[PDB]
Amino acid sequence: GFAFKRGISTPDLALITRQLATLVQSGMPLEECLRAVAEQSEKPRIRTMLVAVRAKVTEGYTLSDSLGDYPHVFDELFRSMVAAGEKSGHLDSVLERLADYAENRQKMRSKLQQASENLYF
Ligand SMILES: [Ca+2]
Repeated sequence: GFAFKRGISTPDLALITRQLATLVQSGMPLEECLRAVAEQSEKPRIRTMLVAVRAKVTEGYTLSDSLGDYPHVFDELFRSMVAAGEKSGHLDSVLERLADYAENRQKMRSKLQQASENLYF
């Protein structure tokens, strides 16, 4: 019947996107980068997802295709950016952009959430 899953927190996405961008830009293979981000995670759910994303990458699927198994986590814009890097041979640069993006999203969202709580109480 019906299913419903939620995404991850804005700081959680900011962390894994920064970590992945750091690793890929350093020249490490994508599969190894995904393993490092998973094994460095404090969050079981994020660990499990990245193992699953990695598993598809090792079966030959693109990163963008693989992230599409978690559309509740990585929205269409995020996955399009990934696809454009992969298509063009600029996966490193796009991940850097997405990491800056995810960090700016976390800051603005957290500021707004905090402002709501401060004022309400
Ligand atoms: Ca940057």
